[PDB]
Amino acid sequence: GPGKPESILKMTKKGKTLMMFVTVSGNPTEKETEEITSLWQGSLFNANYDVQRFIVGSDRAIFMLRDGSYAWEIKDFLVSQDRCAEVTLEGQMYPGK
Repeated sequence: GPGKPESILKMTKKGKTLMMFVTVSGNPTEKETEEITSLWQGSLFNANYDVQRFIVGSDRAIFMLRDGSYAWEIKDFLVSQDRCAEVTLEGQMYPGK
């Protein structure tokens, strides 16, 4: 919600491609993976954002964000929906962990 790191996206700006690796563990298998990957990255493209989102493993998902203006709202959805496990942003020292 309000604790989304606005600092990094507005300070970097110019549409910096930030890849985000998400660990997801409501299901300690690929079930949360599948749930999240298909529903989210399906809607991640359905809401026409310019991103690449991947099935990267059992209890591992990604949303590779590009426009520099939408990732941490998505982060809020994650931990409201994947049960709530782990978000890892790309870059050095994220002030919103």
